[PDB]
Amino acid sequence: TLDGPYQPTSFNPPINYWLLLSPTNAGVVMQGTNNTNRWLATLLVEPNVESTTRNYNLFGSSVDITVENTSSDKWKFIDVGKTSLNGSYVQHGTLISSTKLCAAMKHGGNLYTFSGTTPNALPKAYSTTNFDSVNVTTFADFYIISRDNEQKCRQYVNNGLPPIQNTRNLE
Ligand SMILES: CC(=O)N[C@H]1[C@H](O[C@H]2[C@@H](O)[C@@H](CO)O[C@@H](O[C@H]3[C@H](O)[C@@H](O)[C@H](O)O[C@@H]3CO)[C@@H]2O)O[C@H](CO)[C@@H](O)[C@@H]1O[C@@H]1O[C@H](CO)[C@H](O)[C@H](O)[C@H]1O[C@@H]1O[C@@H](C)[C@@H](O)[C@@H](O)[C@@H]1O
Repeated sequence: TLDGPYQPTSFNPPINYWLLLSPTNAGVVMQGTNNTNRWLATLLVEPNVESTTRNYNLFGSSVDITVENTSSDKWKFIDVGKTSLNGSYVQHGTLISSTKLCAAMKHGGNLYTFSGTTPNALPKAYSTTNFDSVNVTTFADFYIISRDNEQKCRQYVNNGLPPIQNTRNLE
């Protein structure tokens, strides 16, 4: 099977698969909802950004969110979520990254993302509800990696993708 890249799309990912996103621009990298109690997204902020309110298109709504990135040279992914249709978005985990890659996976009812600072970022779980039915819309090219191959996804998130579109053959 070919892990990617695949172009931006919407689907409801099966459990036990990492989605590895390779965004080009700051903004909304991906979003997802179960239409009941979770509306989630990952934001990307470029290096060297003072506290500033930016507009983000989340599920078609214009949402103002105050962000910052005090890293002088690394990009910052920010996990955000709300827990009701009209609730406020809250910022949770962050990933400080020199590779510009982030990832998410549904497993065991939890939603895993990477957090920390590359090259030592690790998957951490969100477990405030059962996330198995949350879908995704990606706004960047992405790769699909099984949990059985989680070590590949950790390696890419922390150290970068290969220089050729052959991740299928490269570990
Ligand atoms: C395998 C492990 O120890 N941690 C991996 C974790 O596995 C946990 C999930 O299956 C989770 C789902 O609910 O269940 C955990 O069991 C917990 C329950 O979470 C908790 O509710 C209950 O009360 O207590 C039990 C305790 O037994 C599982 O342990 O899944 C993560 C997402 O895949 C994964 O990232 C994590 O992998 C480990 O990560 C740590 C760093 O935090 C180290 O790097 C480990 O080396 C790494 O394990 C390695 O990767 C995992 C995916 C698997 O391939 C391992 O065989 C491998 O050594």
